[PDB]
Amino acid sequence: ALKAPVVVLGAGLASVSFVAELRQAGYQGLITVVGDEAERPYDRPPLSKDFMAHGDAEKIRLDCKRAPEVEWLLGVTAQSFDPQAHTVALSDGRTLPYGTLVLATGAAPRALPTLQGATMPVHTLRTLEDARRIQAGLRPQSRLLIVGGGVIGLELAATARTAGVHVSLVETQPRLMSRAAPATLADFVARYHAAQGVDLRFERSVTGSVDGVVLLDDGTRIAADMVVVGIGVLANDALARAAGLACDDGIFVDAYGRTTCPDVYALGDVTRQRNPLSGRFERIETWSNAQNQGIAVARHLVDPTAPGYAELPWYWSDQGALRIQVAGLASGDEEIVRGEVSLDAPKFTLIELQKGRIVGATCVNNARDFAPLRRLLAVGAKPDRAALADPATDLRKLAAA
Ligand SMILES: Cc1cc2nc3c(=O)[nH]c(=O)nc-3n(C[C@H](O)[C@H](O)[C@H](O)COP(=O)(O)OP(=O)(O)OC[C@H]3O[C@@H](n4cnc5c(N)ncnc54)[C@H](O)[C@@H]3O)c2cc1C
Ligand SMILES: NC(=O)c1ccc[n+]([C@@H]2O[C@H](COP(=O)([O-])OP(=O)(O)OC[C@H]3O[C@@H](n4cnc5c(N)ncnc54)[C@H](O)[C@@H]3O)[C@@H](O)[C@H]2O)c1
Repeated sequence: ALKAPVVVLGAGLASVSFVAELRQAGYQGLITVVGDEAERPYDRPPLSKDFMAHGDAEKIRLDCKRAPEVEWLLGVTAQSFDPQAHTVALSDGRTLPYGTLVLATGAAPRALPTLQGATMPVHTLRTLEDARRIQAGLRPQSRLLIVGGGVIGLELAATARTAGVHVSLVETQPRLMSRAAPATLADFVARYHAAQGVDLRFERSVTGSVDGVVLLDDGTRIAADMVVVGIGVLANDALARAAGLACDDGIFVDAYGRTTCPDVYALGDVTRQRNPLSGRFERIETWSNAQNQGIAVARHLVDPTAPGYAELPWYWSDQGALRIQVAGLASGDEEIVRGEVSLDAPKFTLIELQKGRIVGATCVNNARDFAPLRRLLAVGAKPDRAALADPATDLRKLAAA
């Protein structure tokens, strides 16, 4: 069960949500949190959004009030832990004893080889320090080159374009958001950005850089005042790999957050868990998972009677005039399109069914519909289809079932 003292490695959203719940759930023993970043815990979503505008870090901190009597060692790096001795080695020479150790060390932005040394600025966007460096070089008319058509990339493009900056983007795949988005949505998102002035380069990839210019695998090149790489992340599982835990670019855990090493748990971006919708193990790297999974695992540690994590995946993405929300899977048997798909009236909903069962949904500028659809997906609803394609009230249909 829950052996004290509790030691959490990492101080991001997963860590803060987990420790807050431990307390709320009634745990009153010792709790210590080790954060390598010398920063008061903050949320990352704003780093590519509003923060890029106001640059106010006090407007994006996380609320640790729900987590009383917790000692946060910020600026300190957990160098390793001994699972037999039940201790953690810190970078300041200290050692922390633990009864129950949690690894919520998240992940880190994948680096871009070829751009090794490329004279001009080259950043990744993961931290507040990153956010700050990039924000600086976002001077108007300047030229920004984004490598990666993922969510960080398109969110920065919108913010870069929204500030008089010029934007160019390179993607290796034939479409954007290849990772977790319906193709229907990607074609549109691509259409939207191109329309906002973004130079999209598909099936292209950066091969190098020679004096403030970038080389592409298409024999061509592109000039840029600053390059921001957004090509995915890698789990910060180095410590678990060394302590012999089971992992492969992410730590494997069950619905209780258990790793293959006794008394050691893991949550957040740093883990590969089961997707209840695809029945496959994968790394769910979303804000909702970071928070929801932390609480779930904390809730069960304090009370074994409580169920394991079961929340279904979903996430949002703010890209300029596009308020996107994607839940469940990106495809299935068929997809129903509620509303019209136009660059002028950007407002619509996509529903992904598998053999009649809703397995995913996408809401563009339509938050009213998201909540009910998540409810219907939550129960694998098998609603009409015709009533599902025409102006019916989902809140209601959801209410019916
Ligand atoms: C710019 C940006 C925008 C985003 N926007 C969205 C969005 O719109 N919607 C959405 O759903 N999600 C979004 N996300 C994703 C969301 O931020 C992540 O899902 C969430 O932060 C994952 O939390 P985490 O607790 O697992 O780990 P993280 O936040 O990575 O934190 C782990 C922490 O542990 C530290 N650490 C690692 N190793 C050690 C060690 N050995 N010792 C001590 N400390 C260590 C790390 O440095 C880090 O500070 C965004 C992310 C970024 C970066
Ligand atoms: N709105 C959101 O949900 C959101 C926003 C920002 C960041 N995040 C989180 O940030 C982390 C990483 O985000 P991300 O956007 O960098 O990654 P990602 O995996 O979402 O997207 C990376 C994109 O880069 C492309 N790519 C890969 N290698 C490339 C190369 N060499 N050149 C050009 N393109 C290449 C991929 O095909 C993919 O479309 C994840 O944990 C993610 O969930 C989420």
